Amino acid sequence: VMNRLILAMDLMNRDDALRVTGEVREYIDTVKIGYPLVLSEGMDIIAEFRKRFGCRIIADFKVANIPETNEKICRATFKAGADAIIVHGFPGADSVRACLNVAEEMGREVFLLTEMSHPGAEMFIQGAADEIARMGVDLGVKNYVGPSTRPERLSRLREIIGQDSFLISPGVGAQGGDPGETLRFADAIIVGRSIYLADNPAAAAAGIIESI
Amino acid sequence: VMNRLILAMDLMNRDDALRVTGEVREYIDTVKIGYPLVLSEGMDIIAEFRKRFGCRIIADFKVANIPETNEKICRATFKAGADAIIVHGFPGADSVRACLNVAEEMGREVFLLTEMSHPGAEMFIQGAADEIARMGVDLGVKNYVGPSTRPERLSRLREIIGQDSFLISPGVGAQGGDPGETLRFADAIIVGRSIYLADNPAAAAAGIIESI
Ligand SMILES: O=c1cnn([C@@H]2O[C@H](COP(=O)(O)O)[C@@H](O)[C@H]2O)c(=O)[nH]1
Ligand SMILES: O=c1cnn([C@@H]2O[C@H](COP(=O)(O)O)[C@@H](O)[C@H]2O)c(=O)[nH]1
Ligand SMILES: [Cl-]
Ligand SMILES: [Cl-]
Repeated sequence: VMNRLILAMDLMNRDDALRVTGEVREYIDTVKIGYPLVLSEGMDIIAEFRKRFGCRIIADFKVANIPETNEKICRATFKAGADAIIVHGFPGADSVRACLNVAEEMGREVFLLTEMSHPGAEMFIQGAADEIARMGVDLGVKNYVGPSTRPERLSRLREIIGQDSFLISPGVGAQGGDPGETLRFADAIIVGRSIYLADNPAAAAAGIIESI
Repeated sequence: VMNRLILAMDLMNRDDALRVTGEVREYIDTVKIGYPLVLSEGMDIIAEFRKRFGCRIIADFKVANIPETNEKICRATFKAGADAIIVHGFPGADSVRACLNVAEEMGREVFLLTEMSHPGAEMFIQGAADEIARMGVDLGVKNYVGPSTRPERLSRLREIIGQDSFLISPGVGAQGGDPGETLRFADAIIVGRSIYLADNPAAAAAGIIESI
């Protein structure tokens, strides 16, 4: 939310992750935490970040299992304090609905990943992306993830989900995406390495914000 | 959190509540919602505020029932999207523990109210307040509520809970409490009428912030 910039905190060491996140906190109030950090330091890192930085946490768990397993993963994730969870849409509607049901029970949110940003996404995901986005609309999904690396696809996704849906977008910086162009369609950009591997993370974040 | 100022949104009409909260959002990112608004507009107002303003929501429900009923109230409140719930400590440890158990299950927080700010608090609550605070410490409570109207009591409460516990304090402005003096002991101040009944809520909030 703050500055339309979400930090992707993929460092795998608690000390380095806490250092960088603290250094850029004045520029970002929303942190995306994924498996590189959680599998290395434990799920308790989510509540620690939430408390220490007063930031919202999106768990990038790319949930992609059968309904029953998806339900268990979402429950454990929200118990850990996550505000939202990112879920793949490719496994189908029943799998997404399972996540939505738990989010409803726990007062949390689901973000539906429709198209990925890397080269390999063109093989199978891109061809199903429009239909995955329409499925999200039909299921009542209001939060989506789309690719910074393909603004024409981000535009098409925005067209399907409408202006009221919230859209966040990774692939900015390291993967080649541009902050400003991405924000023509997405509500917020996700940035990882361009900030956390920088010699001065705060200066990198400030620079991105200034560019937009 | 933002500016150490929490808005107590006790207007009873959705339109007025949304107007004032939006007007002061640049100064406050945390809103306390209680029964005056919830009983008038419904529990869905919590998720609406959270989404529309991107603010944290503390549900001031003064939970004060037997354990079994407290569990049900906390579950419904967190399902509605609240980030935290304020609970009375006077009904005893089992009643507080029930709230803590649900907060743990749902990845949320409990704030323990130890002493109230109004005149009547001197009759029964004040005499039990130190023991209620010690009970909170023994139960692992890390968030507390104490009175702006009695800074000497707020100091005593801070002494019992320690410097690492988070303490918020209502009674600022309308009830007579002072922002700066209260912040000598509390981490954040709660302000309702001084802001929401002001001719210019944003100017009132800005003034409080400037005074501290
Ligand atoms: O299609 C997607 C979905 N998610 N992410 C994630 O967003 C972050 C982007 O990081 P980066 O800025 O370092 O490339 C990483 O956590 C990555 O797993 C992508 O990069 N692409
Ligand atoms: O001891 C307490 C506990 N809670 N509150 C609550 O905090 C808010 C303070 O509002 P005010 O600034 O308008 O007096 C109101 O919602 C009120 O119920 C108090 O005032 N005193
Ligand atoms: Cl990814
Ligand atoms: Cl009260």
